[PDB]
Amino acid sequence: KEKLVAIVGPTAVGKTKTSVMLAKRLNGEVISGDSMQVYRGMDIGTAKITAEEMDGVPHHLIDIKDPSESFSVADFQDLATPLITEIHERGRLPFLVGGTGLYVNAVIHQFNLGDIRADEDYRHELEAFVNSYGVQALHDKLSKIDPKAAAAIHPNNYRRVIRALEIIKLTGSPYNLVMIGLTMERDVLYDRINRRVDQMVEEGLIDEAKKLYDRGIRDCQSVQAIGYKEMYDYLDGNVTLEEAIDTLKRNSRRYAKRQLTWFRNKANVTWFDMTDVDFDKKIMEIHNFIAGKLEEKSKLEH
Amino acid sequence: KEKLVAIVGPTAVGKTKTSVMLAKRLNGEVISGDSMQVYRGMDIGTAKITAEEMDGVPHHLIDIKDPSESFSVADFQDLATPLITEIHERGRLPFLVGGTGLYVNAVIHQFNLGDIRADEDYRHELEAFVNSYGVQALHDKLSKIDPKAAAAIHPNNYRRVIRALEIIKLTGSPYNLVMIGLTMERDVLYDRINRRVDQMVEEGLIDEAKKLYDRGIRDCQSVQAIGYKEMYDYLDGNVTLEEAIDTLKRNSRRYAKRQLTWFRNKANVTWFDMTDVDFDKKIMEIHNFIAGKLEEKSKLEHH
Repeated sequence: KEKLVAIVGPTAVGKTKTSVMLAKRLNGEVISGDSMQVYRGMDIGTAKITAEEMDGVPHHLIDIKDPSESFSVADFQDLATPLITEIHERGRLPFLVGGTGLYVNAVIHQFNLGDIRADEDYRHELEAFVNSYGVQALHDKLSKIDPKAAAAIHPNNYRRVIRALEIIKLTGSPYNLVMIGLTMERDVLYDRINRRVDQMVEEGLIDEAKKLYDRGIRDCQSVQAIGYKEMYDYLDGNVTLEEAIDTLKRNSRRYAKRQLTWFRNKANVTWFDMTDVDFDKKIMEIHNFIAGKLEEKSKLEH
Repeated sequence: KEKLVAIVGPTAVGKTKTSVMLAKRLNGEVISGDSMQVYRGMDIGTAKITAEEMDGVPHHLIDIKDPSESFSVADFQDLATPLITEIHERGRLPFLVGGTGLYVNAVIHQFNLGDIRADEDYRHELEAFVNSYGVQALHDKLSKIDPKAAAAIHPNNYRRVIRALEIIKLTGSPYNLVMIGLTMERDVLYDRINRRVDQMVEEGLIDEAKKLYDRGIRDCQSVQAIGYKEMYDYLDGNVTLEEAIDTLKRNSRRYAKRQLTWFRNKANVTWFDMTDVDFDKKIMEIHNFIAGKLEEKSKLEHH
């Protein structure tokens, strides 16, 4: 069993710092689970971790996609899974940090994510069927398990029937995981979120959004993110600059509240309240818990 | 457009002879449309055409697949379509003879025959949706498109809800062709079909089945054919020999009646009655009609 630590939680709770400090005394590398951190050229609107924040700790899945490309949960899982092994090959401890429920669960649970495709074998026996019988017999076979659907297509249209049948056919954690969550009192988290927005505006979020806008990026996953869409409406002349800023802040607060509720609903997640800035004591408490659970799970497995 | 002559009709109506005679005075080649003719070693049970019956006319798609292999309509189409072009490259007229409606229609219509897969983008769209909005919102989405399935899945099971929405989203002639059909009076056709069966028994059908049976062939396309399956029940000891022969004859007649119904239902099929009539006179009538229609369609196309 491969050991994996996951750090989840809303935005602005100190998920980056606690992760770099834990990876330092635990000899680990970080796998980014934030789907927005993958787009290069977009550093401000996405609050991208700086090389100075990594402080030696190697991070992966950052700046690997162009703002015009998409990055689905399947893409994430295909890259992340191999990484966990490659990091272990180095003798380091893999750290999965941040991300939405979809991307995180896809890795910790190793879901299928395979495409929904028909089985060519079944199509063959369906063709052999109409070959031996007729287009009426096949159609009846459809009415014997779905009269409504069959009463919708023409019994002579054996082409659709075979499809309706092939579709009607489709119808009917492995890792040594340790997952912790970082919370914080409501009012405090929101103030840091609003100030986060002012910072982006101060650093030049508007320019960053105009660059993308000018290059013709529109209706893409990158630009639809809850930190670029507000600036786009402004550039479109649909809202005032102050309205967009107020909307961005609100959307970020709504988003953080939604991310907490989600992970708070996840079982097997040990929460830590970061309301107090006493890092030295908390990080030491978190490392002890993580280091311990990994070891007792390893022993139990052995 | 590329020219293509199709000769369709049930079994025992003289589809072979009339086709080789037509191809002689029309400088053509024959493409076998009978899926069973592809399996080598199965000559009797499939009433395979002999080199002598071909009488010089070249035939394709005969004896190209081992009885253990499968041969779908798609396989046939990928082999016939290119062949029609290769026959035209030689300056000959391609003839699609016999076969079941499935194989002939797929060729004369160039059906896509493409697989069915769920667009990876729509799935991406749903995941983004479930993350941008409640998990029950994604549930309400499906509930408005199919409340029955919705009420059948807990809203917290977004994975199963995404699956339902993807499945739902799934369900949301180039040739200058002349098609002729050969028919015959009911009673006459049936008797010729029964005698065809006895002929097979006389030539060695049973032995032919025993060889495929003995080599271990079972539950394959080849052996599931309406002329080898009856013998297999006998060989399995589920039915008496006389019962198999009687059942084979019946299934053979039932299958002819179905083949006729299918083609009779195809528009643009000019029929000809072969009921114990004068051959020399019929073939001459059929050639005139075929040769003429091909030319008037060609002229019309020149416009």
